Amino acid sequence: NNFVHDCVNITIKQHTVTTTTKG
Repeated sequence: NNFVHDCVNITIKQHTVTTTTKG
């Protein structure tokens, strides 16, 4: 949960940098 939570955001990282740039 704690570790994953890191992977999660770590994965969503691009997300935030996705919805904007290069859908």
